[PDB]
Amino acid sequence: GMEVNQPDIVAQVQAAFVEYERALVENDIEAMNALFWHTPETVRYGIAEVQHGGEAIRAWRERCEPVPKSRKLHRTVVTTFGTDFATVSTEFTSDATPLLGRQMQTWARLSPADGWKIVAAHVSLIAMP
Amino acid sequence: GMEVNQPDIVAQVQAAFVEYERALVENDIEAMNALFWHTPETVRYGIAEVQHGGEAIRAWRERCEPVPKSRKLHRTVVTTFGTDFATVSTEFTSDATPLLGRQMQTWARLSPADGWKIVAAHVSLIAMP
Repeated sequence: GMEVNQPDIVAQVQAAFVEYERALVENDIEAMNALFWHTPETVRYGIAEVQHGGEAIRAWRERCEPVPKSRKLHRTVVTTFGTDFATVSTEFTSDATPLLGRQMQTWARLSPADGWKIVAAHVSLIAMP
Repeated sequence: GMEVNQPDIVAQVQAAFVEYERALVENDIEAMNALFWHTPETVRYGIAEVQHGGEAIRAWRERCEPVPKSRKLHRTVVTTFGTDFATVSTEFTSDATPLLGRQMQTWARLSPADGWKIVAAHVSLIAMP
């Protein structure tokens, strides 16, 4: 069904999410690719770019500038729906910009074997409200 | 059960989504509130603002500037997982700004009686390609 924030499920998603953040910080491309859905339907809206399909996304990871090592997360919200779906929303700052970063990822577990993956993500920077 | 893009489910979410767009364009606040999850867990990252919880989001709708009437969507991707979860990602332009808009919404059907709702949304503007 759709129990909201079942504790086991919140814990799985937190684990997967913080593993993605490690991959991000270390620019561990293989680890990022393992956790991001890789199909033509995948969409990623990034800070300065738009990517439709896993192939575009992967090609972009190979050439893009890495996240700043000073990246710091703020006000992370992990919300899960039943056992297989979730959203993780966080803000972020770093020394590389005065702007406020926002990141929202939709996570799904499309089969037990596949485990948790990001099926869509949107990242933006805005002036500190 | 998370089959991707079951046609009945894609059709349902497209209908709910285009109704939300009508509500946006007409600034029909009641209709928008009907389709947006209203709990403390709800998150919205807007063009110039960050809102945590249904109450902040509703209070913002009452005072914010409405979407430009000339708003036009581009490259809308509706992706459904099983019968109860979806993402809708679109770009948008208008005469009010030279910037390209991106909007990603996570949708869930939390119960049959509740129907489809936006449980998380992220909207941003960036320079055109």
